[PDB]
Amino acid sequence: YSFKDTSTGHKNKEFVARIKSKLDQGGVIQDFINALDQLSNPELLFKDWSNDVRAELAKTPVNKKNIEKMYERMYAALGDPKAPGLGAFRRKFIQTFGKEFDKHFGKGGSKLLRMKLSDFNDITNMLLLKMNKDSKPPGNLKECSPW
Repeated sequence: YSFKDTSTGHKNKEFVARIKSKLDQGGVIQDFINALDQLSNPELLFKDWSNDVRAELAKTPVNKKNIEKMYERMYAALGDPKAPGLGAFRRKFIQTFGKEFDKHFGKGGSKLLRMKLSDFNDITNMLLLKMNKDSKPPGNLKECSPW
């Protein structure tokens, strides 16, 4: 959405909103979506948002809003207890990246300050290696994917 505030923009916004409401009653579509998301992609999603953060870190510190919007992705993906989807290897990865995340990459979420230098690729790489090795294929039983 890019709905500017002008009256045309506002009425358009309302029309789109009523569409968004009306369709997907029950949101079972959103449920299917979210489910196959979290249980679909391997942790290399970490690599994905990591080099996205890498690109975005070259920007000025006023990019902290985008930095938070990129943190919230992985946070809702992993850190939140009883996260939506409740993945199997997702649970394994968040269990393997609890206090380890707090120590290095998030500081509980308070890592948002240190946007000046971009060396964190080192932490990314050391994580990504050890998760690449001894990695697990998603379970042949889609019971690996609970929903």
